Amino acid sequence: ECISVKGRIYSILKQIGSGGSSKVFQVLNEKKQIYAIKYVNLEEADNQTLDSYRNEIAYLNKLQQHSDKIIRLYDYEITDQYIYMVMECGNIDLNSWLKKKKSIDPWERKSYWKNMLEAVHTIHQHGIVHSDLKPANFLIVDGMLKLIDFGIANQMQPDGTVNYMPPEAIKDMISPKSDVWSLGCILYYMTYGKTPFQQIINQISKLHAIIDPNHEIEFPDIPEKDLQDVLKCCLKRDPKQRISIPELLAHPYVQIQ
Ligand SMILES: O=C(NC1CC1)c1ccc(-c2cnc3c(NCC4CCOCC4)cc(NC4CCCCC4)nn23)cc1
Repeated sequence: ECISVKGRIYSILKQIGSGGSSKVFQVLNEKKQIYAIKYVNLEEADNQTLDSYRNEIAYLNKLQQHSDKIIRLYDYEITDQYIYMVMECGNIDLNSWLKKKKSIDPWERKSYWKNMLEAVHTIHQHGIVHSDLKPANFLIVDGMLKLIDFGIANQMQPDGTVNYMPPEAIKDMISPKSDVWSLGCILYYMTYGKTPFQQIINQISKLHAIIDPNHEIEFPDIPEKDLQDVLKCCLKRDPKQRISIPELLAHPYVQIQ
């Protein structure tokens, strides 16, 4: 403690997560209000790294107005030495919140989906495919879920999963559909209290089972029938037959009643 951004001044409560060359702190301002300041040290970074940071602020900045399911950015500061991002602070990141709760209320799981849908929808409209969606990328604030990063800059962890990795990702060694899958696996996890491949732990065989057509996934018949359809359409292995976000936003699960 403590941090100084564009004239304003903040004291550091906790360290939420770490990069990267980056650190996220939960942060208190003068008026006892809570915030999230991400700090990037730019001393040990090449032009490829630097430019991905500049691209991140640009897009976070740009997308402010287009959806209230993108983490708010209040102000920022960039020099040749450092970057600070003053953002809204979340209650709990979806990952840890899914770990804590045993069963999820349906009306609450549908609301988080609409929310996950709107966010991802928004980035796609500005030509961004996350490519690496995980519940760690989402956050709860004032009822809603909110996307926090864009897969543009290097991912951070709390202070290395592949459950959600799409089949076409690993098969190629650029498609909106890749996000649809990962959103599916998240919805799956919220539905069947597990990711679809949680059973396996050996990577070389897990990454192999994601892509394996012979490896059939379970969809235990559940009350909400719309929901069972979304998961199926979402977790098709073939990108071109997998449901799209616009389709997914027109689906009876999100639309009926
Ligand atoms: O870097 C971020 N976005 C990129 C620039 C476009 C970013 C990172 C974290 C937050 C944020 C705000 N509040 C919380 C937040 N709030 C929960 C706290 C609250 C007090 O108890 C501990 C958790 C958690 C949390 N979890 C971690 C961050 C590091 C990587 C994995 C996920 N992130 N977070 C917002 C933006």
